[PDB]
Amino acid sequence: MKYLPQQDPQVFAAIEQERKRQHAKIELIASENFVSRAVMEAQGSVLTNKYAEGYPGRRYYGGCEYVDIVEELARERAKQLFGAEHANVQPHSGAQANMAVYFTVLEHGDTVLGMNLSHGGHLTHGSPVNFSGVQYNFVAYGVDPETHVIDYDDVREKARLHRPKLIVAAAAAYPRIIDFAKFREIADEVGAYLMVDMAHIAGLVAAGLHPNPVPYAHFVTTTTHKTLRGPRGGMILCQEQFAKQIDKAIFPGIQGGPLMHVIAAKAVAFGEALQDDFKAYAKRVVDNAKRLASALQNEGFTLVSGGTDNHLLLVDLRPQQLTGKTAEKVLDEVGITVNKNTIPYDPESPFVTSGIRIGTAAVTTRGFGLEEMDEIAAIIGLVLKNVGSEQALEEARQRVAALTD
Amino acid sequence: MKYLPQQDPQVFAAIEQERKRQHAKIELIASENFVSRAVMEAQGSVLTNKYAEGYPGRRYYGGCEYVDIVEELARERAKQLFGAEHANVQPHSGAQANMAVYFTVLEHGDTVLGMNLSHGGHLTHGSPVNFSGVQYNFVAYGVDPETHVIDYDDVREKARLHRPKLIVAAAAAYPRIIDFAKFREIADEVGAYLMVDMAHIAGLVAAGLHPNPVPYAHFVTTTTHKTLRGPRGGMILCQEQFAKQIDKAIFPGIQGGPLMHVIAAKAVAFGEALQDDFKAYAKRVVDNAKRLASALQNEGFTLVSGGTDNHLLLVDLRPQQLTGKTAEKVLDEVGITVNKNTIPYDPESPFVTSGIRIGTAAVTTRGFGLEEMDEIAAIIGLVLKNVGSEQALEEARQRVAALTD
Repeated sequence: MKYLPQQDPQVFAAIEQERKRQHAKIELIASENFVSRAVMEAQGSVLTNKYAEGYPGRRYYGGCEYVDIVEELARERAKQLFGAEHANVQPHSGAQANMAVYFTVLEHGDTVLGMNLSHGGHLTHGSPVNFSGVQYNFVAYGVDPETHVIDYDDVREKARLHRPKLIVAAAAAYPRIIDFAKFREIADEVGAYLMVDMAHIAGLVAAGLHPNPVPYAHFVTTTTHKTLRGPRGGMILCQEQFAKQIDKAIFPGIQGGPLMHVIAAKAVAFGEALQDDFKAYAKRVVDNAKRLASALQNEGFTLVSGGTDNHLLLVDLRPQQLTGKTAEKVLDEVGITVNKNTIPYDPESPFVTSGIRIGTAAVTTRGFGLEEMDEIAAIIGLVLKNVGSEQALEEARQRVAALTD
Repeated sequence: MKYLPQQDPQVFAAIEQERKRQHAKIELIASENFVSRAVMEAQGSVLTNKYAEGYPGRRYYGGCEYVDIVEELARERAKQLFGAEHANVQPHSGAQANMAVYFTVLEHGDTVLGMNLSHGGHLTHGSPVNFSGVQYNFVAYGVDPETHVIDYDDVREKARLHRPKLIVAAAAAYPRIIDFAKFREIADEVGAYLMVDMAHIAGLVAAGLHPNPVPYAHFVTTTTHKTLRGPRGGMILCQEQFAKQIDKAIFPGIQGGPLMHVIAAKAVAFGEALQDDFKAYAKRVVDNAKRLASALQNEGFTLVSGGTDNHLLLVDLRPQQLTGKTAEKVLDEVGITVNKNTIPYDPESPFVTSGIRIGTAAVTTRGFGLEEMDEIAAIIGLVLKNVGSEQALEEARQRVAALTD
């Protein structure tokens, strides 16, 4: 940076603290990643100056010739990446991507079937304090109490009983592969649309390490900033038959002017994802998650679903008689960033929880491999089995420092 | 830029075209501006990597210590700038800022009173193809057919007849000062909340050149990217009594993770607005708008409301027997960027229009003064009075080139 240090000492100092923090800590928040310097440069571009309501070649402002190229690059790369017939790269976020799909196919008060929020579902999948649960009538399907795998017979019964206009598949905290074929089969039985929110697993889908929801879902939503390793924002994929309606839902429906600089960064991120090395990266994410899962089990930890098929895992802390909140706090003390997370059939409230959610996307980006996973698990073991020992926590603190250089 | 040119030739080339376009053209889109290099650097920062759901000191992720400082700097500077008791700097856009306020005080189907969209009102103020008009029952007040000034007796009658739960004041294309005192007086008579959407005039409010809606409105919404000259995004101001409800409406209500890098840029933009030179800048914007208005009248053009009190003006093209669409297209040919815009009581559809909307914020930022305004008006005169003459258009093209260097 050059001009920010001179113009705003306060803001520059705070950003510099954040930059250094991102390097010093072991980042295990499952939804986080590190973007390339190219993605950031695109976001820091003059494209923020341009009003571009509408779509490429069909704008409501003049002078959009070059931002049109940028948006088309984003749309076409996404389509190549996911095999979709249409992309909308304007959603400001995952929330807005989901909001737009709901706005497209649902009327106020329509019934929607989504994943139980305490079993893995996201806030935008029917939380009573979120627009989704306030605007629409959300019912929920659950996971099996033993296996923690989605109970597809429950999905089917809930759909047949409540007759939703829309079924939502996908999760903020589900460690196993989702069967989109079964979701579509159930959707077809009850005459419901199928929406897949692939936000968490999008990078893995692109690399072919998770089944692609595109051929099965009427609508696929995602964030660009999780496993996809792009800028903060949203995206909608769908077939040509919904293309016009989806575009209208985003604008003039729920948004105004798109963030053209962020869309530029989306294009960059998609360009990177199309490369061979991103496929290798994404495999390492999954391999690292499996390794970390195995190594945590070796430490004596119980994992939700008994392991993982993807980038993320959940530790059931009940055997150690710890809350997710306690675990989160103490790991923060040694430089390991996790978040407390509800486990399926959690006896605790979502503000306390019996678990922690861990992901490998961020650490894999910085170059962590299987050996690092073994060590991360060993540190977590040392910390959580010795919460009252300041010497154990200091040892953990030093071992975290050794890993991050 | 360094890494984007190597990583993505296609995206870099398109951005570079846009950068050069922004310099070459005379930018008169009323909602546009040019941000500082400091604002852009903040947006191009590593802060995009951080999930920060919730608010400073009350986050739902660990490691937010430094993004908390950034957000607080943004909130406190905004409060200093506008004299507000509370700020929410998380809205992704003006659309989302408005959406959150509607979500706070209204139920589905509630009556809202807003400015007639063909008289100056924005899409988010009750368009039937926008969430606002679909989710809520919007009624409209108008401007006087002669003066084009808001008819406050009409605002009062519409409020008394339809009994709205909320009154919205402010506009996307209104060239005169809005009387927020009268809006509040009417709001109090019918027991309605008052929302002011100051998006367009926010920079002028901050510099003291337009009356401040804050002391009069329960809620003030704005974009950060118009006269305020900040990054693309939204903001909500309100009194302490609505602070908690407004924060809840943004999250977990209508959004998810905030754009911390954009919030950093918002703080930078507010820092700049607090400086003496921004006040001088904003006065030049208004002075330039008055000068341009006067010079256009000198060319023989009729202006909506007979002039301007702010940054923007509207040309009624009916005397020249031109549509806004025709005027927009031909000015595009010579390098002058305007947008077609409905005039009050327009005989044409919003896709054709009888007017063009012009603003001075962008050209004032690049250093244009009164003499430049005289020349811009003279060029517009040459073009619109000689639409069929390619030699007149070539002369105009050269004169535009002379202005932009």
